[PDB]
Amino acid sequence: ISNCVADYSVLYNSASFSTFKCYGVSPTKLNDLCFTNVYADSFVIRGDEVRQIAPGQTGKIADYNYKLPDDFTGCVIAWNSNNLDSKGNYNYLYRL
Amino acid sequence: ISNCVADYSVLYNSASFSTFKCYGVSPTKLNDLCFTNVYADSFVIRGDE
Repeated sequence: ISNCVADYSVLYNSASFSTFKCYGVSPTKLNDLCFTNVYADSFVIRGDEVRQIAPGQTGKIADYNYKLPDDFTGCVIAWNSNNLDSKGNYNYLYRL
Repeated sequence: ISNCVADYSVLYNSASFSTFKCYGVSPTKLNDLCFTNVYADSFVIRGDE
C-alpha cells in the first residue's frame, strides 16, 4: 500500500468488524500520522482461533502458519464471513 | 497424575480447545520442566461461566 491518502475512521466506525486491535498506536491517532512501508495481509481462519493472531500466541495457527513478532506495530481486523464462505466448501486449507 | 512422561504440546497444538489459559507459567515452557504434585480437575459448567 503506497502513495495514497488513507482515511482510517471509516474502517473502525463501521459495523461488520468484531475485532479492531491496534498495537503500537491508538485508533484515534491514526488520522494524524504518516506511515512508512505499509503492507496488508489477508487470510481466512476458523472462528475460535482469532485469538491466536496476536504477539505471543501458541496453537497450530500461530506455530505453523502465521507468526507475528513480539514488537509488532499495526492493527488486526477480523469479521464473520459465514454468508460468503459457507454453503461443502473444502478449498480453504491449513497446515497441520 | 504421577510417574509418567507428559507431552503438553499435543494439547494446545490441537483444535477442539477454546480456552487454554496458563497462570504461573508459559505454554511454550511446559515441555522443558519437571512437575510436582500434579492433579487434574474435571466438571461441566454453563456456556457463559
